[PDB]
Amino acid sequence: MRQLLLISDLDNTWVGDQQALEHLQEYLGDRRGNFYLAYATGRSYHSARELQKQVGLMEPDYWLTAVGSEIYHPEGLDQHWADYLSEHWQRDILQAIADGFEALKPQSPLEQNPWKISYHLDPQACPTVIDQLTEMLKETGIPVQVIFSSGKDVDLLPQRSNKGNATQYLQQHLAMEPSQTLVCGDSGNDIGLFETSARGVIVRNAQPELLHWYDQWGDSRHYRAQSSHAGAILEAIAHFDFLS
Ligand SMILES: OC[C@H]1O[C@@](CO)(O[C@H]2O[C@H](CO)[C@@H](O)[C@H](O)[C@H]2O)[C@@H](O)[C@@H]1O
Ligand SMILES: [Mg+2]
Repeated sequence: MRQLLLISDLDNTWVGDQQALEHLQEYLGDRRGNFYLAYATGRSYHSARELQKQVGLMEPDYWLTAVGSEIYHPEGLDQHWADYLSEHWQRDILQAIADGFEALKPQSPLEQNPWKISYHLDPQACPTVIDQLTEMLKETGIPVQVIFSSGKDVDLLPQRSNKGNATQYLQQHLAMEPSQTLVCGDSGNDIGLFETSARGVIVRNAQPELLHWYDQWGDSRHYRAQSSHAGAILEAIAHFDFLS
């Protein structure tokens, strides 16, 4: 029932340029009831909440955490989403495979959750190993996704759990149309958002994976901002003429 569904990544997108963050929130703050805000981050809910205390993120309506593997309404975790991602998902098998790669190192236990298996790719390792990993995991019957961002972070998620599917779920939950949605990303863990038919903005300081993705799949609904960080969101909002 609001005119805009704003979905944005936190690190390097919304957060990063403190001044931009501040004038972005000052702008949105004056029409807060005109849009639903969702932070689609790769951080765990607890980690997202910490960042908010640190930089002062404005309170969102929903939290799409851990790359969309955990959605949080004010009331709490969306148990429907959790049960939806749980189907046909065998975390243990996938992890056994991933652990097998010498180039992959497990990320802290706190970066892990029932539907997210994260690793760090060795800086000296050849990235093509991630394609090797992807097909190896994909060839198990298990519906998996491999998210590779910033050249090091690797995330194994259910095939129906990236930020893009979380967003689509949210659009249906809110009865918000794709033309009313704006997704803001900066890295490879944001590609899912841009695979959505929602208007999107790629921040200037975007990661190579995303810039590369934009070169091959970038459509007219996708906008490459000149501004970096939160400034890109204002730029996009003005661009797609949202919140007229
Ligand atoms: O935005 C990149 C930046 O986010 C961090 C924050 O801790 O990592 C999050 O996003 C990664 C990619 O989605 C996940 O693999 C990771 O588990 C999650 O915490 C930084 O590590 C990263 O540089
Ligand atoms: Mg990102």
